[PDB]
Amino acid sequence: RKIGIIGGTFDPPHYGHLLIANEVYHALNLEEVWFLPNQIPPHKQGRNITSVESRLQMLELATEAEEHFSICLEELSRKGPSYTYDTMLQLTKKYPDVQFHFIIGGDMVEYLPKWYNIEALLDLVTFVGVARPGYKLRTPYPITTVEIPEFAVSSSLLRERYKEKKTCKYLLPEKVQVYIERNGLYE
Amino acid sequence: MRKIGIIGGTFDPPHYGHLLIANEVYHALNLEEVWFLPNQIPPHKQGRNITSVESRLQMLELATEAEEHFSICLEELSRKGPSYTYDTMLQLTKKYPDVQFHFIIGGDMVEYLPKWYNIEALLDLVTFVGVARPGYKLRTPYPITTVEIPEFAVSSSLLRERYKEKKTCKYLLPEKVQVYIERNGLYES
Repeated sequence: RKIGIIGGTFDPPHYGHLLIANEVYHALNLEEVWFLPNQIPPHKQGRNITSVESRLQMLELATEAEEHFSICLEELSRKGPSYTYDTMLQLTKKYPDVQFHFIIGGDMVEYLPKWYNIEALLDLVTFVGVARPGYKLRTPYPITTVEIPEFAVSSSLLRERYKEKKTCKYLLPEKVQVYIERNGLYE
Repeated sequence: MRKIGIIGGTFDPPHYGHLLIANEVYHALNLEEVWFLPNQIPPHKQGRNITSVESRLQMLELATEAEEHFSICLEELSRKGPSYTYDTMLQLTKKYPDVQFHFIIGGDMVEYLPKWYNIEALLDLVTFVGVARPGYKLRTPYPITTVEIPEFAVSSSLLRERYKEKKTCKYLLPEKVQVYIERNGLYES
């Protein structure tokens, strides 16, 4: 019934993603959270980038130990560039029984008005914003706030670190780390 | 064996913030090892319903046993009365006269530093290390080394508050530490 949705390139997946998923899953009492991998946008595309194959494997190794965490390949499967609205439009139909909670960073709530079909989107899913404790998102949109201790880690940051041969311990699952060294990613 | 880091705290309970900081400062300043220094229970708190020192100690043990370069320094838990950082470092200074201690403190706490007992004298015994978020560096007249570490706002107080209210703490501290907290019923009532 109540399913959370976390989008991203998950290149690579990390503890920040798991923490956010877990906090929201409990704070709002969802039955499960789906990680919705986004395809690497055209302007970032090029060789030397991670294959979809690898990202999905890291994501599975990252969500392996959690039965209430799943991977929703719906956006990555469909043709190419999908506005968030379209993806959610297609999911609502395939699962009319589910009330999706789209999870985003509080930093993003400031740009929702620039999101494609944002108006209609709000009719398809319930937005959940993430904010540091002691803060609430004040916005004209009906958005749900969930306070979560800040963990300044991102896929971008991790790729940069693996390039500088810098330590990434405690930043992401050890399974993902092994996989990264084994296949020499971001090297 | 010159460069040794030190991280003080209640470790009630220890959590990933401790581990991340210890790891980051370790590689950053190329330390020989990092010692976690459990604080002694405040005398005005003796008798309340606070976690036993031994429990804090076993959890810290559980949190650091898979790490070669991490260890526990019991200096402060050797004296029953009130504990002051100056005396502890003075004592450690004598037991290990060849070691160059790097006291690691949070970016926030940097402001309270002038209010530390015998701070002037302590500054001669240790090289302070402030953890800062990338970009925003700390500003103090005191000579302290800066180390940028990705923020992870987790504290023992937070974890204590959460367990009492029976709120989730997943990914905020080691599973072996959580197992121990469960099996022994810490943080309840």
